[PDB]
Amino acid sequence: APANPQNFNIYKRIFTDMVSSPGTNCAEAYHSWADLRDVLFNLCENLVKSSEANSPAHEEFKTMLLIAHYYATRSAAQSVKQLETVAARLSVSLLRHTQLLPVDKAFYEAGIAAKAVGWDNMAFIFLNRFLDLTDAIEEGTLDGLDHSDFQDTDIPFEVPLPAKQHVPEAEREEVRDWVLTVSMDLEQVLPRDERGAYEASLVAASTGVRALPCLITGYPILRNKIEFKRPGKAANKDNWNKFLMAIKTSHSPVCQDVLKFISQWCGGLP
Ligand SMILES: [Cl-]
Repeated sequence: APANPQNFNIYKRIFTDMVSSPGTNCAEAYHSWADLRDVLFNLCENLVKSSEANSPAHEEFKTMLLIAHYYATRSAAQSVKQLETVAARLSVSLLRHTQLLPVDKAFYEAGIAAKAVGWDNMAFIFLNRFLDLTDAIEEGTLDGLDHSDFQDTDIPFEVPLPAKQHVPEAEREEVRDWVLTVSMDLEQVLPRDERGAYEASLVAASTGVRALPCLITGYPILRNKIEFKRPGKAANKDNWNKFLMAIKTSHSPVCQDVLKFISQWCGGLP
């Protein structure tokens, strides 16, 4: 029994528990995500001071912080109608972090959000993958999966297989019905951007330059980059403006909280 003076184990465990907890894909979950975000920020604030910065534990906690920020910003976006697409893109981008998230949950959420904003190709691909992952959970192996759908993406293929199914059976079976019906026709490929890469992918498989992920949607910044004082922190000016406009028109406290955090974390508005 050794001591953990910096509490790495505690914070990692609460991150893990939180992202596998139920009922977290709604606006009402904002404060639980923001809280996780905030404690992780404070932790990273202490790592740099304590000079254990840039050890793989510091960097993995930075990644966990980024993930908690995506989730909190997602709940904020779910609070007002005019940010629906933002919320949807956040669950799409979270698919790249499924080495750290229950992967069935992640694909379920990406697929449902995509479907609700009318992105039916992505909805079909993500929800089919979700069904395959629920079966693989039941079977106990991942060797049944076909990774052809995501072969030139930053979506990881080797991921932890969850021991339990995150999504209740009724929701699984509604997804199963819909996927079966749609399967009877749509083009089932993920959309590509001007790079010839999957639009949500930070790595352009073609070129090989890693794009920065937008702080608002998670998507690769391809144009109109605006940079924050902290290095490596950028947003697409159009996403930025969309979020600021939603604050201007709605006075959303959870969106203003998101804005406050981005300013504190990246060192002032860009
Ligand atoms: Cl520790």
